Amino acid sequence: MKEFYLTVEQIGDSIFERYIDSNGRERTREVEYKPSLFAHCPESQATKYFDIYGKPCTRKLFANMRDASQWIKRMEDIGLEALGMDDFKLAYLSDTYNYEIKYDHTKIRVANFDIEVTSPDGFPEPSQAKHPIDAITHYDSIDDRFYVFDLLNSPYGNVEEWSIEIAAKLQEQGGDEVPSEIIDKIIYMPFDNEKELLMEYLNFWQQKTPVILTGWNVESFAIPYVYNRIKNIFGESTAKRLSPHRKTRVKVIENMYGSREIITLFGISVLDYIDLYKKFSFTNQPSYSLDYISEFELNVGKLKYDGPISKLRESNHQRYISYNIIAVYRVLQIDAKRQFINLSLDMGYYAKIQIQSVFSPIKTWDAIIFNSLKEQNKVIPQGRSHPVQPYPGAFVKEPIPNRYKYVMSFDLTSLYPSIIRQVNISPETIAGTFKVAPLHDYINAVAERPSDVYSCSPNGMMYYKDRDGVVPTEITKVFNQRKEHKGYMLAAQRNGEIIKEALHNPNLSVDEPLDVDYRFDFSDEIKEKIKKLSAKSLNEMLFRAQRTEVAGMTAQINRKALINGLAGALGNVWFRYYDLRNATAITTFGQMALQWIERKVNEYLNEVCGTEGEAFVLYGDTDSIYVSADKIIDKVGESKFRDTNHWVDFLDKFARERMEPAIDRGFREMCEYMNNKQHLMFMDREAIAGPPLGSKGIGGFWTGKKRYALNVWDMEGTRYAEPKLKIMGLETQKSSTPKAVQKALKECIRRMLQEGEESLQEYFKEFEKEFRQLNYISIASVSSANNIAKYDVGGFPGPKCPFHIRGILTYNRAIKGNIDAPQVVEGEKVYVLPLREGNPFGDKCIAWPSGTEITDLIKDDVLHWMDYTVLLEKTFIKPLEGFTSAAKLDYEKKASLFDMFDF
DNA sequence: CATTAAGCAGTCCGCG
DNA sequence: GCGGACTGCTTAA
Ligand SMILES: Nc1ncnc2c1ncn2[C@H]1C[C@H](O)[C@@H](COP(=O)(O)OP(=O)(O)OP(=O)(O)O)O1
Ligand SMILES: [Ca+2]
Ligand SMILES: [Ca+2]
Ligand SMILES: [Ca+2]
Ligand SMILES: [Ca+2]
Ligand SMILES: [Ca+2]
Repeated sequence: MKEFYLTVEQIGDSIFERYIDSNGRERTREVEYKPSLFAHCPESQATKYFDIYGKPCTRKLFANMRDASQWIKRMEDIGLEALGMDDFKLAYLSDTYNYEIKYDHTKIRVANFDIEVTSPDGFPEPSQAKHPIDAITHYDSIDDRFYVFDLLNSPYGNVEEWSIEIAAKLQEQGGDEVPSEIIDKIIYMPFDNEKELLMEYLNFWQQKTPVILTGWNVESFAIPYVYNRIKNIFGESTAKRLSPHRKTRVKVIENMYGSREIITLFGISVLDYIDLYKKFSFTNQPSYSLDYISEFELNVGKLKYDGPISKLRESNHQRYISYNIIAVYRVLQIDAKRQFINLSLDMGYYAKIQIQSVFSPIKTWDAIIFNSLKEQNKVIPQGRSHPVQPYPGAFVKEPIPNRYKYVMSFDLTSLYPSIIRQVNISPETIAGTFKVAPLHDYINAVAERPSDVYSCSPNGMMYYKDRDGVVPTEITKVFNQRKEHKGYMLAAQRNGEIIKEALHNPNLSVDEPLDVDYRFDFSDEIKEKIKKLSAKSLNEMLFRAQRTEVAGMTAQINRKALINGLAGALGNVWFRYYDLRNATAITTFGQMALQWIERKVNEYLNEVCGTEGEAFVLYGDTDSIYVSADKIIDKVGESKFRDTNHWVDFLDKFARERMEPAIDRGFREMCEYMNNKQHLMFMDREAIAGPPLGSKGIGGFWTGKKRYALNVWDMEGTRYAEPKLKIMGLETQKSSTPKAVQKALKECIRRMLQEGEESLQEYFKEFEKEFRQLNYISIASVSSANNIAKYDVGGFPGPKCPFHIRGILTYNRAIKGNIDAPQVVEGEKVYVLPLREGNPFGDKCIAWPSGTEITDLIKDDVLHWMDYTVLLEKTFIKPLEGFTSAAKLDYEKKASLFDMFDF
């Protein structure tokens, strides 16, 4: 097999590399790497090395990495560019692996771990590590085993061995319900003292050294706790055995009233699953406890136990260990679904970077571009200092706030990457400039054609049409990958709906799910077999379809994120290829494209409808247009349609057969106008929206820019079994909105869009009547808590103190002196509740860590003093008032002359 | 070592 | 009791 790296580090003049050899064996080597850098040289000097602008360079081979670094400094002092890859480990990987890396994940040791630490005096701080580590569960991906290290004797209590037999039993039978499928994979190791536990764990670690180290919150808790605990007991050099190169770096962060740290373990790639989830999941959660996320991702219930965690080991050691194990497993379950470790490996090896560098789009792209240029013997430019400078982005149309009955939307494929490719935007493809006209002059096709020779953006930039650019070349590769995966995702989505339709008529039989690949649209023969399946088999197939969709989503959305990341990197001062000419060439072109096509669509629809000057495009944001289809439906007459699906089919056909060709013609004209390299402005129909035929539903509404709701029947070619609400920007979509309020507002919208005003009024009446009965957590608002210290004046709110920070301060005073109340952590999220006048907390609100029950001591007082009136008005009524006024509806029956009668 | 546009909640201040 | 300037937070893209 071809060799591939596992980890790489620079330590002084040495590169330390862990890798898999040609026999599939894990190896380590230390290399005194001899890096090269480059300097511009005279034309008369024959060379094979050229910078990206074709200027000749001479190669400077250094005896060591420090010499190369020192030379960079001297060149800066002289005032001359020092070219080439200055991150030497990237150059080393590029030199060592001068081919496309084919890696074998089965050879890569992925470790998932979590530790338990009993602490009778508040949160056990990793930087202090003053309490015994009393449990470790460490899952090894190569062994496929959960290694459980259990401390039986501690200053905080002596306990009996954990029982695997009780652990397997149902919770309803006194057990812990450790999943049956991992019972046989547990290797249990009890210890009589902590020193022996930790010594054995370190020995184990040497035998099975993680390459990828993950788990929930490992970077901020488990890793620094284990490191510091071992340091305190055995000394720092023993602790450094956690690094296969025995080198660590301690990063101390000061927070005025916190002081925590992160430990870099050289030779290990730490990918904290919380960080992976935050980067790759495209959610924004009100809480990041493993309980909350596991519930969200897997629909599994919270791991329940009685009493505080500080007392769980002593009272119920059995459950304590079981919950440690299950916690480790739940991360594995989330990854089985989301596949973020797979993604990280794919991306890391594609770029030839340290795997943990997938968190940095700048590092990732720098490496991809360096490798691409190196293949052509080209030399990359030196990174330079740039002052931060704001620049213009996308265009967003101001919508007329209103209900909108029939809507069809259209969207440009992968806009910013497509602009890059169409225009040919790259650092080395810049051909010059032209004199800009006002943007509206381009939009309206009245400005002089910018160039008949070069490819242009309305920001004034010109690019070569007959040269390949490294940015377009490499962005195209990732786009094409993205496209493949999105295809699989959409196919799985369509397949899911086929199964959902068949679930309306399940067969009474004993059968099995069909062996199919959900990444491809089901054949007619598969569809025939599906219509004969049992509910059990259909539901299993739907689970598999949805899981395929999720896998596809992870793969496509994050490749989309990477390529969009390149467009944005051009506007980040730390990017080697920072250039606002290129960054704004993209965004300005996008503004033109959107407004150009708005014009073209208005012109076209007026033409086919026999009218003039009517506004069909009601809204647009960045690369999308929303077209009012009322006149289209009216042109034929609503009476002509047999059911909802009939008009949906009609509009689908209309968009594909009539509008899309007109849109394509419009964009081809724009491409000729800008004299672009390749036409890539592909705008396809996205949503078809409207009320159910015959209903009093309003179909859709806009309240303003980035704020709308649509009742959707078909999305990007997926014909839904049941209409789906597309709500953007409204409070239902915000993690700050109380959970039950999101729910109630969504039903309010559903009723508006599908059923009408009277249905809405009936629901509002009910929710207002029952509001006071909802669980307090379900009606609490949520906020991130930043700069708490800034507004903290002796436990009281300083000037301009934000509402949620005021709540936190109220909480801190309420829990003062109590050494077992959960402290609010800077930067993390809190639940927030308003408090009635004259409450014992002495302020208008309280806040506490999100995803948690408020501590028992003050829970009673919170519940008693909760301001339900304020809460309802602010979180529910006020947003709903916004939706209904825009939609020209009332959520409450208004008074009228009819009130004089008895109905 | 490392994208912009834009809406809403809230504080402060002004307001016989 | 609101509106304008301003900060903070969180979306859409
Ligand atoms: N998360 C983001 N970060 C940076 N730029 C973004 C982001 N989302 C969107 N943009 C910019 C770049 C996109 O090309 C443009 C249009 O957004 P959008 O339509 O969501 O995706 P897209 O056009 O890139 O892909 P798709 O093919 O899925 O439509 O807005
Ligand atoms: Ca725990
Ligand atoms: Ca798009
Ligand atoms: Ca059937
Ligand atoms: Ca879009
Ligand atoms: Ca599309």
